[PDB]
Amino acid sequence: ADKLPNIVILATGGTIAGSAATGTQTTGYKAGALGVDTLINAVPEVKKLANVKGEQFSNMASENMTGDVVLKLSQRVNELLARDDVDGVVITHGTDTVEESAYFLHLTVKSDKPVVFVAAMRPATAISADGPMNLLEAVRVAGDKQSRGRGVMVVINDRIGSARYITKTNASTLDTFRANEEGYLGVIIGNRIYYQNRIDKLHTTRSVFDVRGLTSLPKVDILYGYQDDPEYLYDAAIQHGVKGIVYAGMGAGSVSVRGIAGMRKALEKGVVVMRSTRTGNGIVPPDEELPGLVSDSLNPAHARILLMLALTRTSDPKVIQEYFHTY
Amino acid sequence: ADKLPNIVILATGGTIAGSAATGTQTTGYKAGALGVDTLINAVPEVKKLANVKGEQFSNMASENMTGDVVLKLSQRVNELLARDDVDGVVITHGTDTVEESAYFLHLTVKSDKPVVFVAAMRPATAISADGPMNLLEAVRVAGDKQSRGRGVMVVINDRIGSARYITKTNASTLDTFRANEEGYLGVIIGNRIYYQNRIDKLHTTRSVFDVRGLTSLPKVDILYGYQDDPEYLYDAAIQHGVKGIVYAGMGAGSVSVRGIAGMRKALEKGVVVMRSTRTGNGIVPPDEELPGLVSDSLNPAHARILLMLALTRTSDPKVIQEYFHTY
Amino acid sequence: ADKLPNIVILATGGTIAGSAATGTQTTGYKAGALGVDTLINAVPEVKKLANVKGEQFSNMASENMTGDVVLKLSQRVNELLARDDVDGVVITHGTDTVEESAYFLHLTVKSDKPVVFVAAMRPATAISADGPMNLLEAVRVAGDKQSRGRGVMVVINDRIGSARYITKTNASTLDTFRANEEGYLGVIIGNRIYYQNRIDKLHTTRSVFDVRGLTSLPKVDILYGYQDDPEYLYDAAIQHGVKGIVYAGMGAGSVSVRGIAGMRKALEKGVVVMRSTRTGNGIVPPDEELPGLVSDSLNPAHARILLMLALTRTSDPKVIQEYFHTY
Amino acid sequence: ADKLPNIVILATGGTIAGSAATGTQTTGYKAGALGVDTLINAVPEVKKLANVKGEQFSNMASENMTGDVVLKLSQRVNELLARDDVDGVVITHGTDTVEESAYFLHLTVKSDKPVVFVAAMRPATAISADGPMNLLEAVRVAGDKQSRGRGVMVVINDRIGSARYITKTNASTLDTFRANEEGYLGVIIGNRIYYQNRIDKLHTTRSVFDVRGLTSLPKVDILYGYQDDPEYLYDAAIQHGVKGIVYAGMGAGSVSVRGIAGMRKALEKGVVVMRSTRTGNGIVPPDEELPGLVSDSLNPAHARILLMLALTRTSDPKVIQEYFHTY
Repeated sequence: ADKLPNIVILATGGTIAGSAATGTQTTGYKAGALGVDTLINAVPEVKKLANVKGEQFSNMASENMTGDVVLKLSQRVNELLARDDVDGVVITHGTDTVEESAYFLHLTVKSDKPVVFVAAMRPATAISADGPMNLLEAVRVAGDKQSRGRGVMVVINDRIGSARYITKTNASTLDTFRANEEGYLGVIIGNRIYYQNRIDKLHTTRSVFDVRGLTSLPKVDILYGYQDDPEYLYDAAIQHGVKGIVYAGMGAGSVSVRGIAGMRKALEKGVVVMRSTRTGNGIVPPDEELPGLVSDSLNPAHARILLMLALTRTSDPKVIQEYFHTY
Repeated sequence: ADKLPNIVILATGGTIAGSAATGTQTTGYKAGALGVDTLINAVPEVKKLANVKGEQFSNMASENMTGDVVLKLSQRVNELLARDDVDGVVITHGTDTVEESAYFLHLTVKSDKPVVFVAAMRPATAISADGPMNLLEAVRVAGDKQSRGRGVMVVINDRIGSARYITKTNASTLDTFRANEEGYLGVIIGNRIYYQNRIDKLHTTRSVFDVRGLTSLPKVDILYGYQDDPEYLYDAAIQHGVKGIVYAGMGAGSVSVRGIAGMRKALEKGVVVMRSTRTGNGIVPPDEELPGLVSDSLNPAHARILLMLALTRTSDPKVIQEYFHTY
Repeated sequence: ADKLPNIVILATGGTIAGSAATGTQTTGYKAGALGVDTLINAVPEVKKLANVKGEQFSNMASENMTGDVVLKLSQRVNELLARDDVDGVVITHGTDTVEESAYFLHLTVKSDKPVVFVAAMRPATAISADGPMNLLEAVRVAGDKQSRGRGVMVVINDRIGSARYITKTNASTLDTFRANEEGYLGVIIGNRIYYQNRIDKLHTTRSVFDVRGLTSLPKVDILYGYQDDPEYLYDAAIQHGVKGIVYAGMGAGSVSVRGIAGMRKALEKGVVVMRSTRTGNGIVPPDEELPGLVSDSLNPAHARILLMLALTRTSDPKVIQEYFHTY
Repeated sequence: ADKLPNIVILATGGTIAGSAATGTQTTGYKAGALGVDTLINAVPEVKKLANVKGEQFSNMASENMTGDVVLKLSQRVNELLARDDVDGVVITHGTDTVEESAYFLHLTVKSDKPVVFVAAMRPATAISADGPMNLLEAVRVAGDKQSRGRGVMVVINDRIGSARYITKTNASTLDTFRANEEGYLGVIIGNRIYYQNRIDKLHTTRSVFDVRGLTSLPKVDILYGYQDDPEYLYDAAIQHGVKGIVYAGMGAGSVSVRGIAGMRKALEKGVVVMRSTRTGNGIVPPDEELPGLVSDSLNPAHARILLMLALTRTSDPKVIQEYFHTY
């Protein structure tokens, strides 16, 4: 029959559910202070777009989001997407680490039904808050049949970005989420969805990563690259038992003599080293003369997520590298 | 003017002086392989723009550029610019940490005479190498009377950027140097300079940072911010006598519970904590509820440079914070 | 008491004063539907930033804004700013042609006091409308002492842009106003203004353009450049008495054999030809082999404004060309 | 044979074949001054990538490229791709109108073999000429198996862009070709191709536009939108037999009272009016209150191309509108 699609709104917190003393206060707010019900009733317009059910998964600032919690989130979403009574899901999340949580599910959700992450740069109590409209757009995207099989998406500021390329580029602006080199999957203007691209990477239903029946993930830390970068930080990470290290290198994953010494100690202890870049965009090309693997176009935050997942399936450097060139 | 300006080209290495086997080889090249006079000979046209004098300062990949060497570089430039027969200086440098070295001199050179950093993204032996034209443009800028009193500049890909805003945004493209929110100071088109902006920040002749006689600088490290970031990294830093820590935080310098724990410790040990952002662009706003100071619009790399210089003359947070809003 | 500045809000119309049936409507609304006092009572917080006075100059969609009206707007603003009891002016305007009106005042307002144009991409009745925050920020900018002598500004989406460089780059998004190559003058984050640049161009008090006493402006049209562009469009413009033709050319003001024949007819008939570009950004360089003058980095819309004003003072091509390189 | 792919390089002219008096001459050169054999011999490295055959289709500046010539270019490419011995085609073209010629073929080439347009912003005789590397990259893309079925591509400055989205955004820089909202299809770094997106639009083999046997195309002109735009330009176009009019309007295709009057006249004369935008990016949404059709995300230059082709199929408004949402 012809009816509204069933959409589940899984809330986890963030500024979209945050609040402040006044409406002119755009900073210094308490993220995750509003229930999913509060948000839904704020935009009753969504009712006209679909049959929505709110579910409070958690209510925290995204900076406190952890791998174990994200792992649980992926499992719950897989549970929901399995039901014939669920057409898609919308996940309210904080903007700070949404690219990390979104990319994790992008790789582990075994369904082509739309999984849409939504966020807000201004608190719900702010003048001209962006949450209401973003939420409304997220629902329209999750309920549209065109949205299936496109991988996990992030909806905000009228844009639809792929979890694989989208990233928070600005610390405090509404238009912070961009994919400089890759663009948006589509845009929402005048309540109409305009799809532009389909990412040419593996994801969701065609991903080899399955975290169902998984308690925890391999430990992976991120080290920065800069003039005078200390060798002792590598020592600290190795000692606390990291399984992998993502290096946010200078330029195209360039390493100083101190970083090179630190990386070899790591390779010696069976620790996998992934060279990425601190620049923000671009491809870190292969270089047989430098230690470790290369992150392709994945930024540090994204690389870590994929490295953690890769280690749950293999230790083979050659296999992990290809993962980074295809996911 | 009838008189050709006197320009000193100070070479330090980089890909602009990089060499590879084939012309099609753009990666895995040997940085700092060619001498300064060899670059000048490769572009004889520069001799028509000014009376150039090449001086080899060093010849290494910029990833290995260290604070003590940058310190000496700044003292050498101050030295030359004091001479009445030197109108401008052009410094060939690697692209990887040029934004760090450039910003340092931007704060320590006590002259209004042009100081121009030039670099290249493709080795000198590559097909369509960008170095030749970048060098020619840099000399033109350094020899132009209009270029005085604009602060330290970085010339590349026909663009003129301020050392305070410019950054390498892409790991491998020729158009990698950009200032998304601040734009360029000017552009060079058709052998003509078009100046567009003047930065509204303190620098050079108006800076309080005097580095005469110094041989070393305060130790400052950078820690990344992400999901599951470890507290032990802060312990390690503190244990190795750092004077300040620059945090490349999630979003607007947001800190996780673990990060906050580590920061409290650092603060107790008298370590200065500067909260910046990993996003790439934007303002990290003040927040009395969170620990440490804020980096204004300075990214991690630039933040570290200003913090090191600030610590050479003060440890009072109120004063350091002010520096970050004015420099 | 020693406090609040005096700001006059001149309303001309625009979507910022536009209204639709429901909040779900962001298109198909009516610009210039709400009164100025209605906009003020809508954002009472503005009254805690300054002593505001509202004035209804007009109420129309900006696509209908005309030279004669912009001329009067300029004259009215000059009278207003001459008073000792007026510290600055905020002008609400539609987004479609605000860059034209804003640049006109940029060249004709003879005062250092702040002139801030503000607009909105969404109608006042829309969910997550941007008008309120935009207006609040415009008033804060106009009332700040640091804002004097920076030229006419356009405030929207937390950004402050110069009328000389800013332009609407996207047809429907909130972050449409950008200056790709020149950046923003500053940004407003967390109720604080962060100035970054000062434009290196003549404007306001250093401008030679005086429109006081003027009642009409020279006719100037814009013709597009593209494959198979018709010569007859030039004949039509000439026949209708245009004094100047702004050419939104292909690439760097390149002309086809048909456009060249057209420009030559124009020149032979006393019409001043200005070659700009349809690309959207950059420098159209001088070319001794092509007819007409070049627009520097002025886009077609801005170039038309300057050419119109230039013609009220001279018809000397040498002088007009110099205007384009300095304003 | 040789196991190397067979690539035909079809030369049409352009700066990539441009020649200037001096090496410092990046402007004021002669587009289409060299032959196809000279280009191939200039960069013999291409012969290591594939067995190349050169063909001088023409040699002109792209500003002079006309529809009748593009028509023949399309027909010629179709017969070349029909052969067993042709794996891909590389077309050298001036940058000024490459987006127009490229989009035309994008819609009319009935093959899935790669069709790659390549150009250069600096003349062949310029210091750091970009042409050599651009060509080398174009040949690599055209010969790669991953490249088929991606639609027509434009390769330049290490980027691979789709003919439907790419556009010349800057008048004189090397990094001028961008697709702000849609990103690039892929990038070439270290002699390796990294594909990012597949466009979600109809093209090539799935296009209903066939130009076999056609010698002429319907006439379509472009009119600009700005304050005080004249109605007489519409009358002029109508009087000269245009079948279509593309309007590069203000904002989201906004029209002034004069533009509307002119548009209504054209419609009553059977002229198809297509409202696009002068802004440079974005969606022109549908609007019942305004006359004519909307261009979706196509800019004026692209819109003209699709409208001409649509008119070779039908004049029905609803069908043409659908073409604009799917191509």
